[PDB]
Amino acid sequence: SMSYDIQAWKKQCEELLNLIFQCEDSEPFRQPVDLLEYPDYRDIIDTPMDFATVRETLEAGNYESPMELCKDVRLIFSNSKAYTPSKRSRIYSMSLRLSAFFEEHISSVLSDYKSALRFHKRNT
Ligand SMILES: CC(=O)NCc1c(Cl)cccc1Cl
Repeated sequence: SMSYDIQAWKKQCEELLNLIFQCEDSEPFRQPVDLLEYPDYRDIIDTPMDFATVRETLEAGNYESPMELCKDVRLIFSNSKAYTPSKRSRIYSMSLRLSAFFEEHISSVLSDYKSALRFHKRNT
C-alpha cells in the first residue's frame, strides 16, 4: 500500500498539471498551436505538444511512468525554444519561468518513483 506505491505518481502529476494550468505563464502552452491558423509552425517544429494533450494522455492511461510524462512536457519547452529562440521575447521568458517551475516540482515525483522501483525490484 502507501510507502513505495508505484502508482502514486499519477495523482501527483494530475496535481502538478493543475498548478501549471493556473499559472499565467502557461497560457501560450495550454492548447495545441493552431496549425490551420499559424502557417510556418510545422515548417519548424517536428512534434507539437501542449499541456492539454499531456493532461489527456495521462487521464487516458497512456504514460507508463512519470519519466514518459516528463519527456512530453520537456518537448513543450524545447519546441518553444526552437520557435521562439530570442532571450528578448517575452514568450521566451514565459517558457523559461514555467520550465523552471515544472523542473522544480517534477524532481521529487521522479526520485520517489525511481526509489519505489528499486525497492520492489530488490525484494521481488
Ligand atoms: C506555443 C507557441 O510557441 N506560440 C508562439 C506563437 C505566438 Cl506567441 C503567436 C502566434 C503563433 C505562435 Cl505559434
